[PDB]
Amino acid sequence: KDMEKGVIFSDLCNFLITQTLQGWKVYWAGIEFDVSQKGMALLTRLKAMTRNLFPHLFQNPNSVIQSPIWALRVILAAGLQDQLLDEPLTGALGLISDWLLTTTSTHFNLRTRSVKDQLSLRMLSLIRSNILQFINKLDALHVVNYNGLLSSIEIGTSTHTIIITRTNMGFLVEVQEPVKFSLLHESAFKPFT
Amino acid sequence: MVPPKKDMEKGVIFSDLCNFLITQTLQGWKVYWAGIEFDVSQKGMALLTRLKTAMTRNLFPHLFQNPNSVIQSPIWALRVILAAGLQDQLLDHSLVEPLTGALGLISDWLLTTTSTHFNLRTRSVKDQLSLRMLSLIRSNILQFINKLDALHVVNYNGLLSSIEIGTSTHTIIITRTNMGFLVEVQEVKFSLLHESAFKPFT
Repeated sequence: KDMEKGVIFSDLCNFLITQTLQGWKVYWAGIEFDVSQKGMALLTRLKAMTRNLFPHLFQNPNSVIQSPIWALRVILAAGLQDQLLDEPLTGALGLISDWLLTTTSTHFNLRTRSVKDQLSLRMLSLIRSNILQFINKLDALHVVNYNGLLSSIEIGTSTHTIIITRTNMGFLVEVQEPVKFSLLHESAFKPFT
Repeated sequence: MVPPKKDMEKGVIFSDLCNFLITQTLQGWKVYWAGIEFDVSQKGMALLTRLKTAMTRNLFPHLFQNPNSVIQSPIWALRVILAAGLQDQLLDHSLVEPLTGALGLISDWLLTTTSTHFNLRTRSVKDQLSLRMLSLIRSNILQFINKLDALHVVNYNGLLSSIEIGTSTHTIIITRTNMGFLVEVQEVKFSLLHESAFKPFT
């Protein structure tokens, strides 16, 4: 029983990052993601008419470009928030989501035992299948000339709003109530589609 | 003050590779190893136990007409298949890699014991477990499962229907049948893994 809990905790409460020749490989919840390093370049450069579509990002002194890793973390947090829309485990999902969203630590700490007692393979399996579903929901999106309703997903915590938008440059990701944003290349999700 | 990033990573990789986590479900078992989930059916043992006392009985007399063969669980079959995939991997590399020692030890553990935790106390090998290594392992296991999936069911004109992996110490044979994969180990033990376990990876 200690065994299962520890195995699950190792996978769910650590967000591993390793540098590769292409960018980074990330490992979380037993899923690998390859994150390309191309990104900050284009975004910071245009700070390609996508610019005009997002003036609040590219023409705003109070916007902050984040790394592609940040973009992935935000997306995973969003997937979790998306499962959250569905009770004692609800708080665990909440805490892990919060940790992914708002911190940059690679290891989830507080509150160790509380959350840990709820961890199981069944729960991790649900988390993984829901994450893959959310990814395919992102993949379902259409790149569209204008803003449009059909090219983005929005999830809204009590303390944050996450917008993920599919563009010609890949997945533009933004977090608001100031604004933080980044870009995740579509390649990161290619293995799951 | 707190374990460096590399030490947390090594711990996580150790936990994924050295725990074979087995849980009961309504359909059989769900196994978790190397960050990979497998749904294993508990069924099929009756068939085997009957045959052991057709074309199948004579096709595998060492299993079915041998009072000294021993039927194992499907979990054992999966363990043997994973062990075999690791041997397959380690044969493509050279001893000069930490990955070789690890693949070997993990494979021996999965293949020859039933324990669900592998007490790896060679600091040497543990200190070289990495996300790169685990990634290579996962890649190769899925590649191996795809080689198994592309086997034809044993047939009249000898279309490739099995894979054999030989160690200094064991011989592992995995054969495609109408009932899924018949797995055997000789130095005889055998079982059957229903093919649904591999369906998600096709």
